[PDB]
Amino acid sequence: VKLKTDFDNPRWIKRHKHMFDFLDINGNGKITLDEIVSKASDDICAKLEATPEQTKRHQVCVEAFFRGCGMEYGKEIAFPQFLDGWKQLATSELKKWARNEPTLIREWGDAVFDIFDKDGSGTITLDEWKAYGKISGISPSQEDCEATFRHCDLDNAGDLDVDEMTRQHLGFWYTLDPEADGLYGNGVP
Ligand SMILES: O=C1N2C(=N[C@@]1(Cc1ccc(O)cc1)OO)C(Cc1ccccc1)=Nc1c2ccc2cc(O)ccc12
Ligand SMILES: [Ca+2]
Repeated sequence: VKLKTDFDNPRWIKRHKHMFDFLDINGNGKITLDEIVSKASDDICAKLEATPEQTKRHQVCVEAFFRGCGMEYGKEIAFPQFLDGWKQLATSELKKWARNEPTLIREWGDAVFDIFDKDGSGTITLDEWKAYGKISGISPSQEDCEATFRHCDLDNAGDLDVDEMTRQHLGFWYTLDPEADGLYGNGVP
């Protein structure tokens, strides 16, 4: 699996432009870690009835991940600065990856999966992913939810493993792998 950066590639830039706009819900071109964390805890974790240890763990991983791309409490971030912090984040993540250090996306994924299956298999139902796709808004369609489960190497119960999603995410967000292309269907270019 690919480890080199492709930050100058217009396809990588467009992918995170889509996600920035998605985070810029009010359309003014600025986002804050304050909004992101609110979305994580007050909107996603509260709705899923996660435990305080689980909510704190999820919020800790979200804070770390977006501080990794230069966000911070009280700071308004516009897309050029977001994009430049994403080069730094992806470079950090590939370095930790190449040393078998837990990546920030690995740690966030563990925290998300721990909500749906509690502590155990670390696998999620489509019903459970559809729920996540709608709550987080990253994939509010019940149709797009279906295509990701068809794109991923699933297991024998028709359930998705955070091991699988983490591998797909390192391709989909960091290095632009074509078998990571399609991870979120046509819902994220
Ligand atoms: O990976 C996941 N993301 C997201 N929820 C995730 C969570 C997840 C699921 C399974 C895993 O194994 C690992 C993580 O579901 O995909 C949200 C949704 C979200 C944003 C803020 C606060 C709460 C939620 N935003 C982005 C993103 C990934 C890269 C981004 C790159 C960008 O420029 C921008 C956004 C994301
Ligand atoms: Ca905004």
